[PDB]
Amino acid sequence: KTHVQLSLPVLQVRDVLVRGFGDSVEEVLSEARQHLKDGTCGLVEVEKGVLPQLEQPYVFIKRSDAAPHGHVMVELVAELEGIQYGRSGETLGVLVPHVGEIPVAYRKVLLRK
Repeated sequence: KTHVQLSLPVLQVRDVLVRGFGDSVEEVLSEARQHLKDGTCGLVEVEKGVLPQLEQPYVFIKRSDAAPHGHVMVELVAELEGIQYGRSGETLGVLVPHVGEIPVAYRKVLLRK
């Protein structure tokens, strides 16, 4: 399937134990896609002071369209030193490894895979 319905646990930035996916744009996108498939991916909602507490490169989920079965259609965009690899809509948040942090909410997304 080109799209996959996922429910992403929303984590508080200060609870996050593994603050990024790796050390290159290509690696973080690779790793983010693998974690999304494996159900080991969390979402941090971006506000003032969140991104400096996480590790670059960042992986964003961005709205790709204006929402089947409650699932917002999203795609992945990476960012390193203020340059983004991908073009998409509004940020729903920044992806991180999920290693058992207690979420505050769930974000239903349809991921272009």
